[PDB]
Amino acid sequence: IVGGYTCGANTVPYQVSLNSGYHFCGGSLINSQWVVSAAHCYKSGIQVRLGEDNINVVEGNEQFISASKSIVHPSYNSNTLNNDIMLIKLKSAASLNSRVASISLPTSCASAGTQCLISGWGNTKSSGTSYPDVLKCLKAPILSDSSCKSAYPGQITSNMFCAGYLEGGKDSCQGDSGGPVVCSGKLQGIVSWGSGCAQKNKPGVYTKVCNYVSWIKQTIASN
Ligand SMILES: NC(=[NH2+])c1ccc2nc(C(=O)c3nc4ccc(C(N)=[NH2+])cc4[nH]3)[nH]c2c1
Ligand SMILES: [Ca+2]
Ligand SMILES: [Cl-]
Ligand SMILES: [Zn+2]
Ligand SMILES: [Zn+2]
Ligand SMILES: [Zn+2]
Repeated sequence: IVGGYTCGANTVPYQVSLNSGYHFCGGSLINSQWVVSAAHCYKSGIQVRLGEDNINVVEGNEQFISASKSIVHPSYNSNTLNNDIMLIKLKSAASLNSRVASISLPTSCASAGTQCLISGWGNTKSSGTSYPDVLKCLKAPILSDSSCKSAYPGQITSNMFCAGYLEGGKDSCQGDSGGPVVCSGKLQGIVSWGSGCAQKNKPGVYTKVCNYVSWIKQTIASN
């Protein structure tokens, strides 16, 4: 997250860190046995770490649980990143408390202008590399689909939306991938892609979760 702030320990209790020996992607807890992340974060051998703040220090509120199964969206296209969403089932149910909580799926899609909260442990430098150990946050508004499409001609589909600032300076970045974009108490997006990080007129592009609620509900009930 570039141009954001330190969230505060466990202030985003639904945020997860996907670890395969190191943190490589974020995710959101949707109920005690399932996590939603991005399909471009798919790997075999994932351990889900809940209640994290500093990912290099065990502070006492963590739960490390291995995944029993991963399900990449049937229509995920790795070249265009269309349908960039995947579900991860935990081997054991997580224990929900104040530090570990699930986030609600949306009942409708959010409007351009709505302010959201994006969080993650990804790179914090636009022109540089600095990976933080504690969770960073960023408040950003959903942009109109026209500014999103004019920034990425022929690359945005109906399953994606842009959020951020066209002036540059604030954005999610590599490492934040698969993590949450929460607007009005609902999970509306998943960190997917963008051009570099925090560049002017290159906002971040997010998976539009409201288009996948039936697929999510149907898949978790059958797995
Ligand atoms: N397991 C891997 N090998 C892997 C996982 C995630 C990755 N993610 C990128 C990436 O290259 C990448 N993820 C991004 C997310 C947001 C933005 C943004 N500017 N908003 C830019 C991004 N670039 N490479 C990745 C490789
Ligand atoms: Ca920790
Ligand atoms: Cl640790
Ligand atoms: Zn990359
Ligand atoms: Zn990524
Ligand atoms: Zn990139």
